[PDB]
Amino acid sequence: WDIVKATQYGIYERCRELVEAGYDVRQPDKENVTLLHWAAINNRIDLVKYYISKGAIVDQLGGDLNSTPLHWATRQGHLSMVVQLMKYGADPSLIDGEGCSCIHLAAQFGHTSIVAYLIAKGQDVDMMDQNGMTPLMWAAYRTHSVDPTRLLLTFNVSVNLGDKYHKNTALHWAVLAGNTTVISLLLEAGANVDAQNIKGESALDLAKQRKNVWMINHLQEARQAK
Amino acid sequence: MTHIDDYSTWDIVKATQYGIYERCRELVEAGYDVRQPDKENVTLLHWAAINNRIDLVKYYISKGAIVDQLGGDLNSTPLHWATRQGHLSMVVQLMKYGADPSLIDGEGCSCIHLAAQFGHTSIVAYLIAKGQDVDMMDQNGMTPLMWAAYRTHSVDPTRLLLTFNVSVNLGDKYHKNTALHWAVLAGNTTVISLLLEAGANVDAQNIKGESALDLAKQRKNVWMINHLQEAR
Amino acid sequence: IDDYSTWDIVKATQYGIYERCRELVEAGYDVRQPDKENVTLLHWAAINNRIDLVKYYISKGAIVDQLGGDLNSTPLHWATRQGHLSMVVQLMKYGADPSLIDGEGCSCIHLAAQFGHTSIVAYLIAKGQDVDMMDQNGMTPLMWAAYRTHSVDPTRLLLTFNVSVNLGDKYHKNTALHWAVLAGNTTVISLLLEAGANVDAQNIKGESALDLAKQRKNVWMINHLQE
Amino acid sequence: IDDYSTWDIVKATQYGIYERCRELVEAGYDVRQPDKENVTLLHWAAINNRIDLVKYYISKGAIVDQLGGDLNSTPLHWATRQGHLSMVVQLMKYGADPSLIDGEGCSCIHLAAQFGHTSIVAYLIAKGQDVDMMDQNGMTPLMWAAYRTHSVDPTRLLLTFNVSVNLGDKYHKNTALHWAVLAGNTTVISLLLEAGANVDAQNIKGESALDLAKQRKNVWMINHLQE
Amino acid sequence: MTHIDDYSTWDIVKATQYGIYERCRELVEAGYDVRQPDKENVTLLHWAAINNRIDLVKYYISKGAIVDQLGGDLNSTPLHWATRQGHLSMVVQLMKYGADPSLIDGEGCSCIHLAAQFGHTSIVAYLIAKGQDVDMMDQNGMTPLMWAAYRTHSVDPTRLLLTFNVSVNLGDKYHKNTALHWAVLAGNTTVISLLLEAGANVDAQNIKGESALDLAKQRKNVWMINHLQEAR
Amino acid sequence: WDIVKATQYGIYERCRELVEAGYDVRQPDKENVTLLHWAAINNRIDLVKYYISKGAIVDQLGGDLNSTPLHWATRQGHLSMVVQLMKYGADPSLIDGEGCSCIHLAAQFGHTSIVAYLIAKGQDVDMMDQNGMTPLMWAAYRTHSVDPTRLLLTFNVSVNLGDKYHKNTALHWAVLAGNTTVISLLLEAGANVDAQNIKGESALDLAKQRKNVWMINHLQEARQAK
Repeated sequence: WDIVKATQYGIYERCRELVEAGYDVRQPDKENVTLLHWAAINNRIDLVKYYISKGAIVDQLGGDLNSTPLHWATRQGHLSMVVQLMKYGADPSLIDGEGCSCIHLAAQFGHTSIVAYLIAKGQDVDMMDQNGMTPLMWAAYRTHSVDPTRLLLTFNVSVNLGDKYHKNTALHWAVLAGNTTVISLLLEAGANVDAQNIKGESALDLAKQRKNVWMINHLQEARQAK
Repeated sequence: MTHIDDYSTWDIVKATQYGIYERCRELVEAGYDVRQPDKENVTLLHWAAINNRIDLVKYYISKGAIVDQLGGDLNSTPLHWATRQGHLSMVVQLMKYGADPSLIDGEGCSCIHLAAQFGHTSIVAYLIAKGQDVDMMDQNGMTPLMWAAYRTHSVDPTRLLLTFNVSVNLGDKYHKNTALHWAVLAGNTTVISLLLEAGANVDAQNIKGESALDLAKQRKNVWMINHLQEAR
Repeated sequence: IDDYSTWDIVKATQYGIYERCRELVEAGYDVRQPDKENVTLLHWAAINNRIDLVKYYISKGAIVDQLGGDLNSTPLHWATRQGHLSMVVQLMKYGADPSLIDGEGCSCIHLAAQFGHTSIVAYLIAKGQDVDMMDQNGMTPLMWAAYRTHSVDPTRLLLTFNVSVNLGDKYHKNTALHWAVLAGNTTVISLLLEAGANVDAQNIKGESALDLAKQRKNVWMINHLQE
Repeated sequence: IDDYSTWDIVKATQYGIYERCRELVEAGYDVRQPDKENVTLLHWAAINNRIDLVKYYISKGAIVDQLGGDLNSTPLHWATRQGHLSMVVQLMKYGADPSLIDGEGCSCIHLAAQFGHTSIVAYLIAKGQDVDMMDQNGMTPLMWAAYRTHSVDPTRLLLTFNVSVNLGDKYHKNTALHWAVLAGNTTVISLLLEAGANVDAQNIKGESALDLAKQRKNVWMINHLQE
Repeated sequence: MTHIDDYSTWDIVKATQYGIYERCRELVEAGYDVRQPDKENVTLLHWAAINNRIDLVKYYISKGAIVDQLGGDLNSTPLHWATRQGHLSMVVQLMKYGADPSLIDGEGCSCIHLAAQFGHTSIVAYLIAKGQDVDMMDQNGMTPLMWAAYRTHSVDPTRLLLTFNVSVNLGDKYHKNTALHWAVLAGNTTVISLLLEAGANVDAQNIKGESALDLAKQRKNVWMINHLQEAR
Repeated sequence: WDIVKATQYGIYERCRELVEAGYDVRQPDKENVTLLHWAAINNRIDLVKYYISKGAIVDQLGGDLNSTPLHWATRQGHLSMVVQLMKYGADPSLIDGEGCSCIHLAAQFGHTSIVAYLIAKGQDVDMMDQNGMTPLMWAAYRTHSVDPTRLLLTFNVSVNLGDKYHKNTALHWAVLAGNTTVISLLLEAGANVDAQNIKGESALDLAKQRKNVWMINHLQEARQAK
C-alpha cells in the first residue's frame, strides 16, 4: 500500500521500506495530516519511535482541526501512545482547533486512565480550555458514569468554578445533560446548588426546568446540608 | 444520603463495606475503635478501601486508622487490597495520605506487581508515573513484566510495560526465567508474541540451562515451538 | 434518575417522589401496610424529611405512633434520631407523642440528646418534656449527652435549663461526670465542673469519678477534676 | 494570639477571653458602661455566643434588655440575628423578652424569620410567640421568610404551625405570595401555593400577585401560579 | 468570624473592602445586585480583589459577578487591580476562574506590564509560567523589560526578566526606544548596569537617530555617559 | 582567588580564566560541593549558564546533605536561579539529604514566590516529602505569616492530610508551633479540629494543652460551624 495506509494498518516493514526509499516523514497528506498523526491515532508504538528518529516533528499541528499527534492519541484513548509521545517530549498542554488540551479531550471522552496519567505528570486539574471549560465540566457534561468525575474529585479539583462564557459550574452542566450519576458525586464534594450562571439560573433552577423530582430533591437537600 | 434501609441494626463492618457513612460515623461516635480489626485481622480501612469507599477511608484515617496497617490472611495493606481489586481512585487517595506502594504483602509482592498480575493497566501506569521502578523485582524475584507474562493472557499490561523502559531479558532472581520463559510456562501465546517483537532473547537460559525454546519443546506446543523458532 | 416513575411505593417514599406515592396509594396501596422489615411508609417519610408525604399519609389513615423496625420505634423516634426538627414539629402537630419509648427504653429527648441534636432538645423541653426525665435505663438527657456528645452542646444547653448535675442513673448509678470521663469527653467535663459537679461522688461500683480519671490516666482530666 | 491577656474588656469579651473579662470587671470596669458605639458588653457577648460571659455579666448587674447599637436593639435581638439558639434560650431564661422591638419595628420572631433561623423560629413559637404576630411594619413571620429566605424553611415550618397564608401587611398590603414573587423565591412560591395561597389576591396597589409574576416575566412563576 | 464591630450599619462596599463576609452575604441575600457598580463604575469584585478578599471574590462570582468586568477611572478588570496592588494569591484565584491576564486596561497595559512597572517580581514569574509572552508588547509599544527599565529603579524585576528569554534590543513600536533608552531617560542607573551586562546595543538608534549614548550626553549625566561609553 | 571563592563572589572573568586554564567544572571540593552549587546558592546566573556549557552536571548531588544545586538555590530563596536551573532541566522533585524536595524547602523557608512558580510548573501541591510532610504542613509549622499558607490554600491543597509518621495535620502543626496566623486560615479552609494524630490527640486537645484560650475558642467554634 501507500505509506499512509501502511502506517494506519501498522505494516512496519513496508513503512521502513518506503522511508528508506526516500519518502520524507514530514510530508503531510491532502488534509495536512502527517505520518506521525496516523501512527499515533492507530497506536503504532514502533512506528512512532521510527518516524521520530527519522525527523518527524512530534507536536506538528495537522488535520482539519489543527491537532498534534498526542491530541489524536488522547481522543482515541491510547494510554500507551500517550506515554510514548510524552516520552519524546510531546506537550499535552498544547491547544487543538477546538480549543482543547489533552486533559480536556481525555475527560470528555471518558478516558479515565489517561486523565490519571496526565495529572500524575503535572497537568493542571483545573485547567480551562479555550472554550472556558475545565476537565470536570467536560466530564459532567459528556460522561454519564462514575469516572472520570470520581477520579477528578479525588485529585481535589475546584468544584465550583463556572465556565468562562456561560458561568455554568460542573453541576449546571450535569443537570443540563441529565447526568444523574455525576450529580450525586458533585453534591457530595460540595457543589454549590445556588451558584448562578450568566442567565441567572442556579443548578436548582435548571433541575426544576427539567422537571426531574429526583434532581430537585437532591439539590434542595444539598443546600440544607450546606 | 437517602435512607433506603434500616441501618440502626447494621454492624460497623457491614456499614463500611456498603459505604453507609452516617451509620459508621455513628458507631465510631458511640465509641468503636477504628483500629480494632475483625476476626480475620482485617481493619475497617481495608474494608473501605477494597469496597472503594473513598469518603469512609478519609473519615477513618482522621479518626486514627493506621494507613499502611498490615492485615488479613495475606498480611497486606489497605493499598494492596485496593490495588488487587483495581480501584484506581482509591489507590490515588490512599497514596495522597502517604500509603507506600513499595511495601510487600504476605506473598512477596508490592503494588506494581499486584497491578501487573491482575492486569490493572491504568494503575500500573499511575504507579510508574508516581516513581515506582518499572523493573522493580519483588521478593519472589519477579518483575512486573514477568508477572504480566505469567498471568495476563492479553495485550495489556504487557504492551504498556514494554512501552516504558523495561528490561525484557532480566531473569528472576531464583530460577533465572525471563518474561519469555514465564510466558511459555503459562502457555500465554499472546504475550510471547509481544515479547519476541520486543527483542526477548530466545536462547536465554535459566539456571537449568533451559532456554525459552527448550521449554516450548518439552511442552510439545507446536504453536510456541515454531513461533520462537522463527523468532530466533 | 433511571425513571423513578416506575419505582415501588417504598422507594418512591424514601426518595420523596410525591406524585408517584400519591398515584400508588390512590391505586390501592394501603399506607398502613408494613414492609418486609416491618417498617411503615410513615417511618421512611419521617427519616427522609418528607414533610409533604407525612401529611398525606396521615390523612390516609397512617398510624402516627405506629411502632416499627428492629428497634420498635415510631416515625417520630426516627425523625428525632436523624435530627430533622421540622419533621419532629410536624409529627407532634399530628399527635405524635415524644414521651414514648423505643426498643431501647429511650424517649425522644434522650435520642435527641445522645445524637447531639440541640435544636430538638430545646424544642422538646419547651413543649413540656422534663429536662431531668429518665429513660427505662435511668439515664437522663444530661448523662447521654455527656456520654455521647463531644461538644459544648447539647450539654451547655441542658445546663441552661437548670438540670440537676449530680443525679445518677439506676443500674450503674453513674453521674453525668462519670460518663463524661468514660467517654473521654473533656469538653463536657469542663462544662460540668463549672456547673458544680461532684468530683468525689462515687458510683454504685465505688468509683469516685476522679478514680476513673486515674484509671484512665488522662493527664488533662486528673488535673482539672483535682483542681 | 499576640497576648490577649492585655486586651481591653470589649475585645476580651468579643473573643471570649473569660478570665481577662472577669479580671477587668473585678478591678472596677462597670458591665453596664456602653462603648463609643453605645453597645454594652452583653451585646458583644450575646452575638459572639459567649454563654459564660452572659451569665457572669448579668450576675454583675448588666441590664438584660438594654437597647444599644445604631439599630437600638437588645442583646437578644443580636443573638437572634446571628442564629445562636442556645444564647436565645439562655437570655430568655434571664428575663429577656423576645417580643420587644428594635429600631426597625421587628421582634425576635421576625428577625429569626428574615434571617432563616428555623430552630429559633420553632423555639419562640413553642414559648408563646404568635405565629401570625405582626411587627410595626405589619409584616408577619411568613411574609419575611417568603421575602428573605430562598429555602423550604422557615416557610415550611411556619406553614406547619398553621399560619394564615392570605394575610397582608399594613402599608403595602402584600401577601406572603406577593413578597415571594418580588424576591424571585420559587422555592417559597411552591410551598405557599400548595398551602392554598390566593393567586388572584390584589395588593394595596392593585397588583394581583400573578400580575407581578407577569411584570417579572418569570416563566416558571407565571406557569405555576396560573396552574 | 469574631464580631468586633457593629456591621448592621455597614454598606456593601465598605463591608467588601474590609472583607466582612457575613455582612456582604446578608446584603446580597437582602437583594443587592453584585453586578451593580458604584459611582466610579467600580464593581464589588474590583473592591474584593484589590483588598485581597479571596473568599468574597469566590462568593461574588457564584452570585453572578462578571469576572473580567471593566471598571473604574482606568477602565480595568478586577485582575488588573489585583496585579497593580501586587496580590499574588488573588491573581492566582482570579485566573483560576478564567480571568484573562492578556486583557488591556485603559492605559494600554496587560497584567504582565502592570506587574513589571510596579515591580511585582513574583507575579511576573507566575504569569510567564502560566504562558504569558515575556516579550509581549502592550498597546503603548512597551515590553515588560522596557517598563521595568523605565519605572523600577531596582535589580528586580529586570534581572528576572533577563533570566527568561527576553529580547534585550527590541525598540518600542512608536519611538523605537530600547529598554536601554528608557533606562537612560529615567536615570535608572541600576537597570542600565543590568542591560549592558545583558548585551544591550549601546549604538541602537530610535526613530530620531538617537542612541542610548546620545541621550546620556544630552542629559549631561557623567555617570551614564561613561558607563555606556565603556560598555560599547 | 581560587575558583571556588571566585564563584561564590561572582567574579565571572576570573572563573572563566581558571576554567579555560584547565580546571574541571565537575571537580568537587572537600565537602563534595561542586562549582554549580556555589554558583546557584549565590545567584550567579551567568556562571551557571557557563559551567553547564562546560559540562557541569545540573542535578549533581553534593554537600553534607547530598543536595542538588536547585535545592541550594531554593533554600536561599533565589527565584531567578530556580527559573534558570529548571530551564536547564533541573528536577525540583528530587530529594535532598533531609528528605525534602524543592517545594518543601520553599514552604518551610517562606519563599512564597518560589512556591507559586513550582506549582505553576507542575509540582504536586500535596507532595509528601520523605519525612511524611506536605508543603502545607511545613508552612504551618515554620512560617508565622499569612503566606505561603494562604497561597497554598488557594491552589486547593488537601487541608486534612496527616503526616505519614505522626498523623499531625497542618492544623496540629500550627497549634504545636503556636502559629495563630495560620490557624485562622486553616480553619476557614475547613481544617478538621477533631482529627486525631498517632497519640490520639486532636488539634483541640493540643490547644487546651497549650492553654491558649484564643485557640481553644476558635477551634471549638470551627467545630460548631462544621
